[PDB]
Amino acid sequence: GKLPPGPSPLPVLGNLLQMDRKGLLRSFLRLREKYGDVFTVYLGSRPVVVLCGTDAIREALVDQAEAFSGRGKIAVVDPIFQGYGVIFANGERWRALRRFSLATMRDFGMGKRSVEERIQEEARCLVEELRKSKGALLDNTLLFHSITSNIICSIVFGKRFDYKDPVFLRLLDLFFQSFSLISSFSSQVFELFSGFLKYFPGTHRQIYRNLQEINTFIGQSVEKHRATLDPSNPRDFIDVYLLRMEKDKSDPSSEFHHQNLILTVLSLFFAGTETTSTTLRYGFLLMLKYPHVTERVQKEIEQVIGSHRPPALDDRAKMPYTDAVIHEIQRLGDLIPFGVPHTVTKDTQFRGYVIPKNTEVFPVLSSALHDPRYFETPNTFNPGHFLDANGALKRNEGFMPFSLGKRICLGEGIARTELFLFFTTILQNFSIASPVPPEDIDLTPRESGVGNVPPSYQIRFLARH
Ligand code: HEM
Ligand SMILES: OC[C@H]1O[C@H](O[C@H]2[C@H](O)[C@@H](O)[C@H](OCCCCCC3CCCCC3)O[C@@H]2CO)[C@H](O)[C@@H](O)[C@@H]1O
Ligand SMILES: OC[C@H]1O[C@@](CO)(O[C@H]2O[C@H](CO)[C@@H](O)[C@H](O)[C@H]2O)[C@@H](O)[C@@H]1O
Ligand SMILES: *C(=O)Cc1ccc(C(C)(C)C)cc1
Repeated sequence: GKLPPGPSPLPVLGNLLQMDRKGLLRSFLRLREKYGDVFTVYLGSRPVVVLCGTDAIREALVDQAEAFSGRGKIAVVDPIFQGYGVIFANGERWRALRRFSLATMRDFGMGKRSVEERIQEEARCLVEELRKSKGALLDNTLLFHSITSNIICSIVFGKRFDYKDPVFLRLLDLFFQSFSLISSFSSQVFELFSGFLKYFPGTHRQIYRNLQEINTFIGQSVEKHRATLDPSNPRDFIDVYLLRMEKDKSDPSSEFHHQNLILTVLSLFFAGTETTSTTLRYGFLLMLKYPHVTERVQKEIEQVIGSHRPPALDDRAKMPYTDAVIHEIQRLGDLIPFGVPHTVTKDTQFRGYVIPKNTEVFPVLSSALHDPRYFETPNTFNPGHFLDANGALKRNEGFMPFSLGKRICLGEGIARTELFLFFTTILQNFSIASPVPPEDIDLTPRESGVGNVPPSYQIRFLARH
């Protein structure tokens, strides 16, 4: 019962504790080189198994899906962490989230328009909004944040907001705008001894100002909903949930309920949506750099959709190249380098070694996204990574931006639809330009850490007509 090959732990300080993305990337390439695709690294009295590349990951997530279906444990004591962390600490709860979203999506087509439809509409308002700029230089960051969020809003709150609407413009900041944290060793030391640091450790100071403001909007939205709830005609996710806890009314569990709800929506709302908004953004940075490929995309749109018909989810199958560009964008955007960690639910043999129950495993997705065994030019934008001999779309075995297995992204589908419609629509209507020349656009992600996010950039949308 030996774990896989690995380096030597350093006691309670950290052999490699505190390294930065670049330093670790260097360390990671070495470890993988020293031990292979499956190695063990030791941290704070615990071993985490690291899976590298297409094969190792697939052997784990897919060939032994259940064994690896455990989600990384989260152990801390706080107020905020306790109440919420618990709600989703269990693996069963995660399943419950899926089980509800799929069934609800199936049985309750809520509001005279399907998902693909609400996205075709949002794109339509985007094209309407993009003209209101009249060819100026703006930052897609907020726009792309708006459109992708509106979708989650529609499906959950039963409506979409207008890009200028304050209730929306402000909610967008609550979730997506970054807050700088200012501290100094001096101040930190003072806080620790007399700081009541146990009370506002790290980021709590900031979150609570958003958390309270958010818990408010939801809380009051749930309320406006519950009062107009036609039990024969639900309108959105919230109604369909209200109808469920109408039995549990006359109990104080409602406070527990409402809280259950808030995170689910935020977790659903921000992590998926933010990732999608970033993917789009990154997508257009690429589009600027490689104008050649941007043209083909446009030319193809023209041969299948034309200049007037709004693009639909059915064109994706008749547009192999544009679909290939979107795969590449996801492969290179690579927003989740290490990927959410797993925990193996039982004593699991793996390539001969033995990973004990609850041994946290890291499926490094980036190592697959860039896996040389599966991509001709692993670090170069190349739509050919996904096109067969006859210019048709072949699947690449190493393409897993949404991870794999039982634990795959609950929004993988809804996301890819957003990506294709938003992309083809924008490009069917507008032409893109930037101050920077393509050959000087740097794609290198600003990498504060824990995720790839592209550098800021201006962009110009020109209506072809
Ligand atoms: C757009 C690009 C997106 C990417 C690259 C992405 C990626 C991922 C990854 C890597 C995971 C976890 C993988 C694992 O547990 O092994 C995940 C899980 C999840 N994602 Fe996303 N996601 C995206 C969009 C979205 C969207 C739009 C939503 C909307 C709700 C969403 C909601 C979720 C949820 C609910 C899970 C839970 C996984 C589980 O059930 O255990 N994601 N996603
Ligand atoms: O058995 C095959 C059937 O299922 C597919 O439709 C699924 C699709 O998988 C898909 O359209 C959807 O699954 C999505 C489940 C998770 C919800 C996605 C997001 C919705 C918004 C909030 C966040 C989650 O549910 C549909 C109905 O269950 C096929 O596309 C259908 O044509 C077919 O009837
Ligand atoms: O995330 C995997 C998921 O996407 C789908 C979409 O059909 O995979 C297929 O479709 C893609 C988009 O065009 C291609 O990569 C390819 O045609 C195919 O693998 C799902 O079937 C799958 O579960
Ligand atoms: C974008 O998808 C970032 C992201 C990935 C995964 C998650 C979960 C798995 C829900 C914590 C959040 C945000």
